[PDB]
Amino acid sequence: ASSVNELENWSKWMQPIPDNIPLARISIPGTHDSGTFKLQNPIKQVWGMTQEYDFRYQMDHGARIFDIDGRLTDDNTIVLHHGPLYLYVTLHEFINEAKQFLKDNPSETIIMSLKKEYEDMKGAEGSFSSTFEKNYFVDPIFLKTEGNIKLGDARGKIVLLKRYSGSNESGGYNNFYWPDNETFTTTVNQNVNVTVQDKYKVNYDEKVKSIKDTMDETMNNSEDLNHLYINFTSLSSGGTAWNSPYYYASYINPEIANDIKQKNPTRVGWVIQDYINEKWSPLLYQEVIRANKSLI
Amino acid sequence: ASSVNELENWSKWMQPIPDNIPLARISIPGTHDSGTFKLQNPIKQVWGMTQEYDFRYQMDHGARIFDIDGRLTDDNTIVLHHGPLYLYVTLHEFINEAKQFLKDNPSETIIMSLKKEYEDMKGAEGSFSSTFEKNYFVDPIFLKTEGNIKLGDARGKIVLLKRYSGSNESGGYNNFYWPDNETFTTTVNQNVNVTVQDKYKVNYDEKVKSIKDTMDETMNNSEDLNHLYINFTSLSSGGTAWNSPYYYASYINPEIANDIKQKNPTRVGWVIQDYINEKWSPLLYQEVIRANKSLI
Ligand SMILES: [Ca+2]
Ligand SMILES: [Ca+2]
Ligand SMILES: [Ca+2]
Ligand SMILES: [Ca+2]
Repeated sequence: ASSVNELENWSKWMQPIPDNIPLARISIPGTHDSGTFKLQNPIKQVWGMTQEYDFRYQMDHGARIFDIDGRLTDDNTIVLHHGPLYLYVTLHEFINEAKQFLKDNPSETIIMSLKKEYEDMKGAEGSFSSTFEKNYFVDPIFLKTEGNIKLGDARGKIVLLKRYSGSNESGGYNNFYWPDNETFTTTVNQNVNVTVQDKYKVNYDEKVKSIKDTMDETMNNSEDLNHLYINFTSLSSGGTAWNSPYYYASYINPEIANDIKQKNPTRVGWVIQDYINEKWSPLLYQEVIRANKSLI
Repeated sequence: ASSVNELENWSKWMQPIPDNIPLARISIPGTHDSGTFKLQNPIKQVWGMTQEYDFRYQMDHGARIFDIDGRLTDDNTIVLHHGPLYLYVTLHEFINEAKQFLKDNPSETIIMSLKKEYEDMKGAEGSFSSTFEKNYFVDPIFLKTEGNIKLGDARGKIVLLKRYSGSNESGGYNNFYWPDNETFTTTVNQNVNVTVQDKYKVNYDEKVKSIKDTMDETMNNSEDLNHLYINFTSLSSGGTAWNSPYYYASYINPEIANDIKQKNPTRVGWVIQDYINEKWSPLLYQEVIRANKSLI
């Protein structure tokens, strides 16, 4: 079954996309700081909450990229954090949720970005990477091949986007440089390069221009099949005020979504957003999925 | 039996290397001040601890060279010291650990340096050298032959690297001069030369560059079967923490490990490191063993 109306099933939108196309080329909705949805204290919320619904909701709304920040415990486990804040979620919980979704929707893949967010607990004998790789990554749900990863190889599996140093097991997208608060271009592996727009902590107007600038580059470069474009629409908190990630997203999400809706581009990139919800109308993740109609 | 995968064991990694290869040609992880793992006092650890796990752990993580420093006691026994610090370990204990490992893994060899670390306890009978050679070295676990020692003669035995004066018994590698805090080249016996890099007490940048320079040379001189390369990654203590052996090691170990990973050399030498452990993230000892692929 390969038809344009199939992009409309948000829990199965990758089904009609040809198996031979690189993940890089697909336009894919992502969630920024995916595991922050359990946070309750409004002071903790205004500073570090980026999502209000759990992993399965994010996935059934079309998100296929997950921004997972981890801290290594004294127990050979990894739990999720946002800066110093313990989220109330462990890495194993994320992986179980992803496995359950992939079992229900085996046409899909889940891309998991994994970053060391906070310093290791004092009793930990292993490194963040040996501990992840020995205790979690060994599961056959994780794709262990590399190059310019294709959709066909990814279906039914989790594809790692490594953001931690010292990996010793092949698989997914290699760790690459990653300067703070910039738009940058580098190499991922022999077959892949990457441009990332990740200017968190600029003012609203610079943010919106940066999102659009990088989106223009990816539209104008729609046939560059081994070039990843990762575009974060999320902006960090001004704290106590009218400048929370929530407040920014309530304007940024529908603005970028309308731009896409109106331009009807053939490629928009991996667009990683705060607050996936059905609240603000032109829906960003929907418009992003719809930019794949030229691949069917 | 006979493939490069057998380098992954690492209780048995010497097994696939041909017997007629001189030990000098093999790339071999060693541990610096091997006996210091029992130290508990924080002041003492800061100044004098270089390892945190026992001898068998070291061997089971691939170390085959051991830096033993001893002191002759009241009872004509040799106990291990780090300068004035009594460690809580004797020569007999190291030798018995080595025997058990070699019984369990008879394809391997253990190379042991012995040095006089502190003056004899005044109550003691002869000299350090005469007590060692008469009470310990006479055991047939110690190889008594010399020249450019081959792996085939070394298997199932201890190969001594003599760092004491006054030797009266043949076997292993002769004492040779050894200028302080320098990298230098000399002769060991009629059949072997040595380059040693042992700049303890130099700034971090000069240390990292000295390590690489010596390693660059050894990887360029891969067919030089006549020539031993001993490269110490260890740096001495500043009063610490923040300039501990542990502190320096946390950065040096993974940095050199990654340098080797990236360069894929066919020879890197006898690499003697602080803190053999699983704490930091690409593993120095593993990357040195892996550099033996060309020999198989
Ligand atoms: Ca984060
Ligand atoms: Ca390209
Ligand atoms: Ca010593
Ligand atoms: Ca030579």
